[PDB]
Amino acid sequence: ILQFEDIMTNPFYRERFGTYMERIDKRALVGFWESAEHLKNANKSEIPQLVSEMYQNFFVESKEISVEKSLYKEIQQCLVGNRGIEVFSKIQADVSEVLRERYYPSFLVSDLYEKLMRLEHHH
Repeated sequence: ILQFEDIMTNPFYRERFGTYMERIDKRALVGFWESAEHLKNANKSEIPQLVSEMYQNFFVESKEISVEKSLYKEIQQCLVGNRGIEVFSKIQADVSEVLRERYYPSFLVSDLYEKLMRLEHHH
């Protein structure tokens, strides 16, 4: 049994979990997680463009990432440079808890995961 952290940190495993989440139109939770992980690792030169793209991908084009008004106001401040990017790491932790508690256990009993374990028989 792959641990939740093992699925999220291997990019191939995480993409297959994205495929599983696309079946209920919730791939954006996995996409947001990976964009937030990239943001916190990125060269500081990249942050303005990556924050703009984050808002486009996960708050404009998708409304799957549901946040309390206080967090959304912190994002609205971050768009115009009046806050840092830590709000995206907070929302990442909230998304991670949803994925781990609500979706990961059902992913483990999917066709997609059964195939993954045949592909990765070294486990």
